[PDB]
Amino acid sequence: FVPIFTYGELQRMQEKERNKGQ
Repeated sequence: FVPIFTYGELQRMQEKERNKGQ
């Protein structure tokens, strides 16, 4: 992965968006 703003943070954001969506 590219650590764009630290990949972990992007993954967290994604995961939270999924948490809201699902």
